[PDB]
Amino acid sequence: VKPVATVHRRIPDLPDCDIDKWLNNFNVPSPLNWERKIFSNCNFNLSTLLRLVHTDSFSCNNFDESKIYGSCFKSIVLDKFAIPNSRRSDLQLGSSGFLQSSNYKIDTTSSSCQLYYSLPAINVTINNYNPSSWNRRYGFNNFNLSSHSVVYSRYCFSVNNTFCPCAKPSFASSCKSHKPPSASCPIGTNYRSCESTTVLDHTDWCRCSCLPDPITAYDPRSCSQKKSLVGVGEHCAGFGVDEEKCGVLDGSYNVSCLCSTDAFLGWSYDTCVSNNRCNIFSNFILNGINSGTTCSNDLLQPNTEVFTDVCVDYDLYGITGQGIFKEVSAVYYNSWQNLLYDSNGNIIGFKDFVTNKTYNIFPC
Ligand SMILES: *[C@@H]1O[C@H](CO)[C@@H](O)[C@H](O)[C@H]1NC(C)=O
Ligand SMILES: *[C@@H]1O[C@H](CO)[C@@H](O)[C@H](O)[C@H]1NC(C)=O
Ligand SMILES: *[C@@H]1O[C@H](CO)[C@@H](O)[C@H](O)[C@H]1NC(C)=O
Ligand SMILES: *[C@@H]1O[C@H](CO)[C@@H](O)[C@H](O)[C@H]1NC(C)=O
Repeated sequence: VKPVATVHRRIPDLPDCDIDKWLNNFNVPSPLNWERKIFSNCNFNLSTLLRLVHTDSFSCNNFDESKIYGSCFKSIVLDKFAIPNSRRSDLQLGSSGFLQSSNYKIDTTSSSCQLYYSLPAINVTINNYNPSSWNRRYGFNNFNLSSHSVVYSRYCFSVNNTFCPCAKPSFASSCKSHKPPSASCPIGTNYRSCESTTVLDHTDWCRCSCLPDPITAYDPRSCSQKKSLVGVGEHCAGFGVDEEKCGVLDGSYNVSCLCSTDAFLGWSYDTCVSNNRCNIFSNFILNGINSGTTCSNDLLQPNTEVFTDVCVDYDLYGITGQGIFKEVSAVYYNSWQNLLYDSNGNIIGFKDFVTNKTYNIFPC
């Protein structure tokens, strides 16, 4: 861990981070659309936080929880979402289950903390939102689910930008066995790959890609929907679509390619409620311990001396460096700010808000 600077001063009068207000927002997202907020340049209270959110457990990975109190960080990145009851054990670090395979992957290499907390069910509305642009482009609008149902993807699929799930109407017009539904595809996209063959008294046997469906496809190589695990920081690339439910039977070029709601596969849902409260997960990424201006106010930080006449590493109102401090009477402090800069942008001076004393800073 990087050590705290020998001379450290925080910026005064920063706003409160209000992390608790964000965690307790009654509009709670599902892991499918996990929400992220970055907290910077503000003061937080971990002890207050753990009391104001009905905390069930809190632990840290690659970091000592007790070292948060009183510390400063460059930023604290929070990710949150409601927990479907059946998926709770997916959230163990390193788990290959559905939540981390296909919704939210917990970074295990960073310094992080996982908060398990809950909100009163009667005030919680779950926000289930499909984050995949391509799904939405071809007909996915909303979920139609019970209150407190929490969506999760089992399997995600990615497509490139020429993807269209509908068969070409000209191809479909001569199929006699297993005619696929068809429609016009957007300009700049390729029609679904389809083949007509003869076989045992079927003169016009039509088979297209992604059969029986993209999850169970015989030949994944010929299915343009490609399996994708979510990486750190990513959302589900998309539900797989049953391409036999995109387009309409005998649809011509006057119908735009559209998948029905039930064509989107490989997801499910569960309530987040137990003991009449919605259970919720939140991940804390702690960036840049012992630096920055995202600082805990849990402790009365006893301000140390400004060591003078000696090369010293410092962290002054967010700005780091090393130099030799020499106290000076106020008349020689040529500015009104708490820091003093030269022509090339380097700090040459400092005013201490704790003592109102002024100092020159020289290089070592
Ligand atoms: C939660 O909902 C109940 C009834 O709908 C209401 O009486 C209560 O004030 C709400 N709580 C909050 C914090 O809004
Ligand atoms: C939503 O689902 C319910 C069943 O839970 C059903 O009765 C209703 O018709 C559905 N509404 C729409 C718009 O699909
Ligand atoms: C998308 O993948 C298909 C694979 O069949 C390919 O034909 C097409 O050119 C690709 N499009 C782009 C933009 O890479
Ligand atoms: C943070 O906790 C300390 C210790 O109890 C307390 O004195 C201080 O008022 C708290 N500040 C906030 C903003 O909650």
